[PDB]
Amino acid sequence: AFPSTMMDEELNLWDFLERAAALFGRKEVVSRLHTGEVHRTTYAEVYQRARRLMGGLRALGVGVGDRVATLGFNHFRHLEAYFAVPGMGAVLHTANPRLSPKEIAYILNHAEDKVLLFDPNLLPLVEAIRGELKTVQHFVVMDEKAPEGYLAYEEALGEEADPVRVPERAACGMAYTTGTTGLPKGVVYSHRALVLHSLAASLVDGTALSEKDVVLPVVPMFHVNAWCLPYAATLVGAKQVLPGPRLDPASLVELFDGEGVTFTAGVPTVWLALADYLESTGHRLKTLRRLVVGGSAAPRSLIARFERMGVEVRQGYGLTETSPVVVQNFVKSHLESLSEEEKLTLKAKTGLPIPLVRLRVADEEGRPVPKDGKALGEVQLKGPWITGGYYGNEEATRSALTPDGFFRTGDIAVWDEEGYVEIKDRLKDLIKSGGEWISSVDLENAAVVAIPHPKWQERPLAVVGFAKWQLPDAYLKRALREQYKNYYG
Amino acid sequence: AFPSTMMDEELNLWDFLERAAALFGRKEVVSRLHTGEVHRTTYAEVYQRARRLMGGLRALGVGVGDRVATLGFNHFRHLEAYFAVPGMGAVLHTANPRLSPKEIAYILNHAEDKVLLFDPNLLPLVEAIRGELKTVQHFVVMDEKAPEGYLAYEEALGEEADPVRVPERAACGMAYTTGTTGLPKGVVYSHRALVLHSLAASLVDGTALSEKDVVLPVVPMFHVNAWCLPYAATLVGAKQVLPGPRLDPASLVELFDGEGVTFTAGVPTVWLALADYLESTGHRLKTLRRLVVGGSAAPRSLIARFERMGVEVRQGYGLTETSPVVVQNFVKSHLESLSEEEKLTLKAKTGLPIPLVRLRVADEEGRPVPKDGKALGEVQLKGPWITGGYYGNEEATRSALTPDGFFRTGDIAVWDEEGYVEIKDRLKDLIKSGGEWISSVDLENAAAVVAIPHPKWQERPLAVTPEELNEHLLKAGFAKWQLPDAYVFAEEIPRTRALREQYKNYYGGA
Ligand SMILES: [C][C][C][C][C][C][C][C][C][C][C][C][C]C(=O)O=P([O])([O])O[C][C]1O[C](N2[C]=NC3=C2N=[C]N=C3[N])[C]([O])[C]1[O]
Ligand SMILES: [C][C][C][C][C][C][C][C][C][C][C][C][C]C(=O)O=P([O])([O])O[C][C]1O[C](N2[C]=NC3=C2N=[C]N=C3[N])[C]([O])[C]1[O]
Ligand SMILES: [Mg+2]
Ligand SMILES: [Mg+2]
Repeated sequence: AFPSTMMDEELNLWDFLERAAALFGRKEVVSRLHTGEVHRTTYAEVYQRARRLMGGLRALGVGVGDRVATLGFNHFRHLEAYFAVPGMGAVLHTANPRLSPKEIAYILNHAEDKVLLFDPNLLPLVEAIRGELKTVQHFVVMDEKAPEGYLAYEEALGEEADPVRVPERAACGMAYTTGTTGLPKGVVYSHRALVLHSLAASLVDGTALSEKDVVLPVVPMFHVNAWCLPYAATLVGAKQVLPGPRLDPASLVELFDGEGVTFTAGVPTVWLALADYLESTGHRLKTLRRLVVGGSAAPRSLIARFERMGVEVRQGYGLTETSPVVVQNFVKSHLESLSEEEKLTLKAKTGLPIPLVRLRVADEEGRPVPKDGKALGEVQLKGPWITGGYYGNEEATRSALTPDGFFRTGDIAVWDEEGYVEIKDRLKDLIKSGGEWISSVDLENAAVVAIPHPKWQERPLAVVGFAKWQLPDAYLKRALREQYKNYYG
Repeated sequence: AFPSTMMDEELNLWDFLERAAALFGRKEVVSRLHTGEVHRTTYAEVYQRARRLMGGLRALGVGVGDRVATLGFNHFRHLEAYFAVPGMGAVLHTANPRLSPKEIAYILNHAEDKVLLFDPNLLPLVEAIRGELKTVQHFVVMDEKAPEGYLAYEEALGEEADPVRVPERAACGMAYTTGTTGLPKGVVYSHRALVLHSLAASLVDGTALSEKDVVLPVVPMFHVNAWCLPYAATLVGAKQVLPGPRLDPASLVELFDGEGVTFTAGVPTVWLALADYLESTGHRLKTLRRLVVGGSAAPRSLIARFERMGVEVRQGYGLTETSPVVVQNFVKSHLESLSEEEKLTLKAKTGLPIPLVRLRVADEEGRPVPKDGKALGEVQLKGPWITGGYYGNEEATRSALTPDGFFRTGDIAVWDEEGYVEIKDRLKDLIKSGGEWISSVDLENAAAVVAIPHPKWQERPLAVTPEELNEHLLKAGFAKWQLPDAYVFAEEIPRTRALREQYKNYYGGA
């Protein structure tokens, strides 16, 4: 009816790195490899090599819309791939190496990945599933050297190439979730989604990411793209410290103090081990001011634990299906007058819905439940970075949405007049141990329930093809939980 | 083929207020009206009343794409209009009341505004131009009451209507700039542009806007939508303090302390008057932490004066054509170890290009100039909230764009290796006085008019009896504020910048 005079310019993830090279080219990207060695590079160097990776991947037959998979932890080569793949108009498929060999082979075949990039210490896993893969044409070891039948990352790098421009709604990356019944379900993100997501979650009431920040993603780069942290840190031009597979407290403290980390994010399990170590050694982190916890409900003790040491803890919530951030916790200005007990209770809640997200806690008919912090209902979402369905799964798609088009998280929650959400339960019958999923129904079909654990957050308990961490520790199910609520302490 | 699984949800300005009402509904919106009185409301009330304004405007015939104009200062009703008009799929035309009656009549006729909302103290101006208007059907006074032939705002409110979602690329608002040659040129903003603009400019390295902030936009809601501040403040759920037409230092100080203002934004002229007041009285602001200055190059002394009082000063740059923010100043982490003098100089610079902005300082061929902070070139921009032309003007459109699609600002600047831009000069021949444009060429025709530095205003016209020349200009339709301060005579004007260098310190300007 009335067109605007605004330029039709597309949002693109490559713009984050292109800006980082131009304005903050000298800012560092520090990586700790699997061997323990520390690698140092910069945004300018990462930008140069990411351009070389684009030309290199093109030589291997990667075109627009093609899937390029990764199996690796947090380091600079993974960060180069985080930009090169979406930069050339291809799809970054970050796969989880902690899954079963059968799960990984299924998702690589389902996504029809053309090229696989993986860490040197994950070679045995790749050697094991290689015979099962039907689409991967080139196997690339993220290192200087590669064994026979394998291509080395540094050898794979080609001539510098310009980024390919695509409509912002086009695919940039994809990830499969194991937090469902049956087969893993695929979610395909767009440039538009991840750019908007990076902006809205970086605001002051969110992560408050700044150029002055030194960012350490403890969250794996195969968990919803490390919660988009590497993208958002590049956007602001913050220094990045990538810890690799070593997430033990001594290894982290070393990077925390040595590189002057100011902001970090990870799952509760890792933070509990860190807090335990800091308390036992009487050590205080000299620069860390802000800590984000997600993936699972952060215990009240974990927050108070870190506040005691001068570390601000902010909870965040989301799904593979939501990019992932939809909810972030912060204390409102008028609620600062609350007592320390009441404030801790508020901090222990899930948090407030973030900008550009439409959140509701609703019933079976889709009607919002009372905002009294007591009535239970399902968290339902709507927005530009929330999935509208699944890739190559009609049955999973048609049950993912409500009649009025809201995504169903499968999470039972309450909400109050202040707008705070608080995850209470789960509709989907699953177990989340140390940030990773275990299917109850898949265990039963071989009764199993999720039992609270101090360390992991849930542990399976079987009442009488799977890994050792999936094995139940000890030996109409809505009652079995309330009976053994304190079986694992 | 291989699409994303992401929802096709549009970006809409209405979501800012909807979120504000649902999470921060009790947060206050405080307005000082033209009478001096202080009005208090909340985001929940504003949201409820904005819904009623949508229903009311629809009853007045406002459809999707229709233009609704405003002639008013900063208050709750303008904030309600800021959301209701775009929320119903209409276009909010924020008009500048400081422009000449002929200019206001021209821009209202050009935009084909159907409804006009105006402040009560601006009745004489509206009465003076009413006969010249051709499209305005309803005249709404932003007050409880209205004279015969005029509709009261409170009367205009109808039934609570649900917002209408339009494509994000579609128009949400428009504004005309008098910073060109000839008649004003129109720029049409989209929902997409302003939502992205509000997000990017609100980051820590920008305005760092938060729920806990108390925001006072001194920048008028008719200056590129108060620099998009009222939208961004609603987005974060910050308390809003809207000062109205009274921008004198004493009135502002009362709001700064009385409402606990933490963040504010405005033009240099306003901040110089405030600094003068605080230094003269010995009064110190008890809550102000962050001050933003834009529209003109902030003087080094102005920044130093506020930093001395504990107020952080950050420069920002933009145009009506750019929404407006494209550049924001902040000190880089590794530059914090610089001395007070070096840091102050860095703060005096324009700043760094903000996220989702493609900035370059280029020559006449379109090639980037060396990054030595010396080589001069034109600032050229590309991005989602940068205009790709002007409304209903093909000629102005093609002359404002480079072959490769960059927008030409008409600003001469230098840039360095750290990425800092510094506006040094202007290609366009104009004078910016107190944030408002004066056309030198228009003053020339009616012999030579140049911009000369001024302590208070920013630049002031100078023509190369002084009383004769004034009355001739007044008769040609020029206001008292547009008249050149002084007249200097010569013999020959070098035909085809020298005069500006010859009379640099004629008004003792800095
Ligand atoms: C840009 C940067 C930003 C960042 C910050 C924030 C962070 C936070 C986020 C996190 C998210 C997580 C992810 C995940 O986990 O996903 P998945 O795997 O798919 O899963 C989902 C699930 O889980 C759970 N959760 C989560 N989170 C949480 C939980 N719970 C409780 N709480 C919390 N927080 C649920 O269940 C879901 O569903
Ligand atoms: C939302 C958030 C908010 C933030 C804020 C920031 C600040 C920034 C803003 C400012 C901008 C202004 C705009 C304007 O002014 O427009 P116009 O009127 O159109 O004009 C344009 C012109 O002007 C000038 N400038 C501006 N700014 C500046 C300047 N100069 C120098 N410096 C500075 N800063 C130029 O010339 C342009 O062209
Ligand atoms: Mg999931
Ligand atoms: Mg202009």
